[PDB]
Amino acid sequence: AIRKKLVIVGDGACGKTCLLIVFSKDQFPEVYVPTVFENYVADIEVDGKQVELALWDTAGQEDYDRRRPLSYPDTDVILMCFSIDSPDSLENIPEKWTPEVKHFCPNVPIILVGNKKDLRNDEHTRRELAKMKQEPVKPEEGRDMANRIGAFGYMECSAKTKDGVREVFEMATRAALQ
Ligand SMILES: Nc1nc2c(ncn2[C@@H]2O[C@H](COP(=O)(O)OP(=O)(O)O)[C@@H](O)[C@H]2O)c(=O)[nH]1
Ligand SMILES: [Mg+2]
Repeated sequence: AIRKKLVIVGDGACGKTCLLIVFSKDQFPEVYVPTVFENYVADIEVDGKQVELALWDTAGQEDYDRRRPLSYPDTDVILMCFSIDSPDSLENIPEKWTPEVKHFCPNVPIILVGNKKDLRNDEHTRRELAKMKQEPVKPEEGRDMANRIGAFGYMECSAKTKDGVREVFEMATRAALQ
């Protein structure tokens, strides 16, 4: 199999760890891990090729001991995430995550991922965002942001329902093979 390294980044609580666990284990977790600390390697076949895809989760800003610069070397593809219930997490894509990823991984393909797609139609989410004069992120906003940052693709998924989860990793694997 071809060896590729995937790193997942994005705002705290936008669903990165759960996306890795639901893809790797096919089960939404019941306990809390900030950062997957076991070794996840996925076997993925795309367009006839066997790929071993190492899944690197990341730490937020306060976990200095596992700071992201330690994890960026030799990355083959980036999953850059925001949550559909958080327009703030989307605004951090161009302001925070793209400058950081381009600093450490300037030539690596990016898949822009909108997580928690199940909350787009959730009334708690709708009413909480509406009290801020906000609304859940629309697909066209994700697509526009993909163009802005030069992402290889824009994908939406829900770790909670599994909708779109395998497809995110198949797209990331096809980008890593280029
Ligand atoms: N509704 C919903 N909640 C999710 C989803 N994925 C994760 N969460 C929840 O969002 C919170 C943060 O998830 P986590 O994966 O730890 O986020 P991280 O900080 O980006 O790693 C937790 O309470 C999860 O249970 C999803 O697809 N849908
Ligand atoms: Mg996490």
